[PDB]
Amino acid sequence: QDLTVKMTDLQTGKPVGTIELSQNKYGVVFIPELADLTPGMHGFHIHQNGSCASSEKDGKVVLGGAAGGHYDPEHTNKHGFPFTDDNHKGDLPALFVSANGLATNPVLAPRLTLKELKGHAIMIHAGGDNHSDMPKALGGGGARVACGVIQ
Amino acid sequence: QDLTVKMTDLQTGKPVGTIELSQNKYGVVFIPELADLTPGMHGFHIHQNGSCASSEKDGKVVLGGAAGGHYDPEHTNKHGFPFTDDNHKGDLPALFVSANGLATNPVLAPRLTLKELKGHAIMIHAGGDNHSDMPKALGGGGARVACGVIQ
Ligand SMILES: [Cu+2]
Ligand SMILES: [Cu+2]
Ligand SMILES: [Zn+2]
Ligand SMILES: [Zn+2]
Repeated sequence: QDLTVKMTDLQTGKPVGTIELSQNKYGVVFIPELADLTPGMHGFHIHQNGSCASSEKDGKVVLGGAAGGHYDPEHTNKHGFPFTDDNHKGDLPALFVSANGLATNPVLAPRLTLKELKGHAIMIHAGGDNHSDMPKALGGGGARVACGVIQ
Repeated sequence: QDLTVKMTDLQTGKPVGTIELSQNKYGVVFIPELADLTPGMHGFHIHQNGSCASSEKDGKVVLGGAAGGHYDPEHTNKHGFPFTDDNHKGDLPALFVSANGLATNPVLAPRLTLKELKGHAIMIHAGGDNHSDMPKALGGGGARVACGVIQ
């Protein structure tokens, strides 16, 4: 059981690579093979709706907005760590992008399973993720730069 | 059950911060609060001996050498991922250092427990960690830059 997800830059509309999802004894592993991203730590989460289309919010366009909020089947309404149960189950460890703009560092999500991810969108944000709604909500990820639908 | 470990730069001999270890349902969490480190991804592992003293290797001095190799109670003799069982149980996820030389991104080790860590050394390497003995052994961490004994 292994799946590959195509990731696309929402700003340019061009592909940036793929992410392989595999199931193992300790949870779901996300193995990235991305490029053309800004160096640093990027917010990385699974979102509710399976779509990367835009959305409208008070007159302004929201790239990746159709993806909705963070996957939260427990209805926790809080953003947190990948190893805490009182927050979005869609909260994954932050995504690392090297100096050359490449991301190849695999991350583990202990609270997730492969079967429940189908039909959900994988998001990559511009900012990082301190896994808290403070000082900024949703860990401070801000804008959504890359997105892909898990099918 | 929470422990704090003092980390010291092996080259300068000066402290660089602390790392808090806590036990949770999914494993051991390492919460770093370090500074004065080089930006980028650093190899991060638990070593066999509880010491950060130097060692001698074919006439050359080895900073942090007294720490021995990677914690490997299973005697796997292989270096790998934190979520694979056929490799050093001391293999942790790589440590991220921001542009300002600070490391505050918590990491999870699903295969570890707090009680077995006492008496072991926590190591931070100069290079990164691709979690494989190829192309470079021990994931390519190279020299040991920071070390601390878990007591
Ligand atoms: Cu998100
Ligand atoms: Cu090491
Ligand atoms: Zn969240
Ligand atoms: Zn190892």
